[PDB]
Amino acid sequence: AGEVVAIVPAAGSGERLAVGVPKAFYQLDGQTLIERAVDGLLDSGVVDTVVVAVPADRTDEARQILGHRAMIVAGGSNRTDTVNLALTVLSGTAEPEFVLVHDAARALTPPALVARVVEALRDGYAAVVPVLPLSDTIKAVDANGVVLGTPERAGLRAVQTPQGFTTDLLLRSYQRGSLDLPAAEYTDDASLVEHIGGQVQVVDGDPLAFKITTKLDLLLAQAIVHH
Amino acid sequence: AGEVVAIVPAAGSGERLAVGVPKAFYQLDGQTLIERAVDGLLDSGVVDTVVVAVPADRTDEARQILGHRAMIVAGGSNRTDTVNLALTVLSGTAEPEFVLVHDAARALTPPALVARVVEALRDGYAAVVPVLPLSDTIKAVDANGVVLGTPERAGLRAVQTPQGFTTDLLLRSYQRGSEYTDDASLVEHIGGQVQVVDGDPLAFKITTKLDLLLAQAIVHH
Ligand SMILES: Nc1ccn([C@@H]2O[C@H](COP(=O)(O)OP(=O)(O)OP(=O)(O)O)[C@@H](O)[C@H]2O)c(=O)n1
Ligand SMILES: Nc1ccn([C@@H]2O[C@H](COP(=O)(O)OP(=O)(O)OP(=O)(O)O)[C@@H](O)[C@H]2O)c(=O)n1
Ligand SMILES: [Mg+2]
Ligand SMILES: [Mg+2]
Repeated sequence: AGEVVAIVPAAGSGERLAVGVPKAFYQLDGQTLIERAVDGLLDSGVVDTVVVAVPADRTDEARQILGHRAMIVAGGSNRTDTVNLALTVLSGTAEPEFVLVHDAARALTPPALVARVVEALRDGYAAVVPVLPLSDTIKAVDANGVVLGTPERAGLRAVQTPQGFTTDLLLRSYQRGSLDLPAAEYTDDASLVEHIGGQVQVVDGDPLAFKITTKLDLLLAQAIVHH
Repeated sequence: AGEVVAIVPAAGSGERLAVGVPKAFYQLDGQTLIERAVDGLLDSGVVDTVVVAVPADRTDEARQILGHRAMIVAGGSNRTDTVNLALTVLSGTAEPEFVLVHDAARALTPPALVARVVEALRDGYAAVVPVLPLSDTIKAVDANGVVLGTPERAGLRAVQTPQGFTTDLLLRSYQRGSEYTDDASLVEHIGGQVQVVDGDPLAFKITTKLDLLLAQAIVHH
């Protein structure tokens, strides 16, 4: 009731980064990505509690790293499962008014970004997403590699995290709101809210909140923090 | 007739990079971006000629930098005008079978990427575009910041250069062409069929200081 709780999905293994360790636990200039992501949230001064979802076998390590500044839970076999499992913790009697979902991969997210997202929830917006103008040309491509069209670019945005929701809205969306289809039902949380007719609002993202995915992303991160 | 000619738009001033010099002529670890771009094309071993379009007042400088490994032309006031002006050079009697258009900004493009694009033109594809998966989800947004919808990201790609075309197809497209962002767009406008090949993360466009930093990091070791 005024209170902001942040869910941090960090239960992925980071296939495309290929760094011997599951991505979130990769060390970058001393601090692991999970630690950086968590610090990023707390330093906004507007996050009351962090729930971090990590791989089942890394429960202890996470606790050692983060100490008292985040609750630990085991993640699932895809991002949706993980956010679902984390949502369990935020149930009944004493549920917070607001939830943030924040990718651990976006480990250089400025606290200023978190602040803006929360500011928008406090203004009455049920769902909030940080966004950036498009940098490359985007083409819709079918399954053969054939271009189906070049989407008109002005009404398009690249979306980031943390995404903010009123808890009850996010909860509905994940629960049965997943009628849908079999497994991994999306990396993007606002999608689920849209599936059930929720209205998602947009705020300025930040280039620093990019998702560390490939070695090339890692290099930019190293460059950003070593300076 | 078998031959590949590459057009390199480099006539932009690079507003968003703000480096005192027009972007293409920015030095990165000794070599300018235009030189890097050009070398990237030649080293593929499958580009026969390079046409570089630079700002009208940098014609000489370009020539000094590049020497004998690229023809120089003045560019126009936007990217389309520039590609249009460059296309003039590739006209009648002895036109090449294939054209590549390659942003000078994408200065770390691996020669392997160029080779793949050309390989696809040699396989019979009229138009070819190198692509990457998207990191961020794309959403449609109204003028107030209200999300209107989220297209299926798996049916969406981020497009790079060099883009390859059969010359006659590209020529029609520009000479029919209603900025325009992207060369394949024009081919699509007139119903041409664009094929896709794997891009490469190294072929990113240097746009902002943040892009520059990654580039510096990539070339320094
Ligand atoms: N089953 C999963 C899969 C992903 N994530 C988290 O969601 C964020 C975004 O996912 P992504 O960047 O794809 O990370 P990975 O899934 O680990 O990477 P990859 O897809 O390359 O394996 C990451 O912090 C990741 O750890 C998660 O909590 N549980
Ligand atoms: N009138 C123009 C505009 C752009 N370009 C070229 O098109 C490529 C992509 O354009 P962009 O990345 O936008 O470069 P600039 O337009 O120079 O940068 P900015 O938009 O930041 O000014 C660049 O190699 C640029 O030099 C060009 O040849 N002629
Ligand atoms: Mg994943
Ligand atoms: Mg431009």
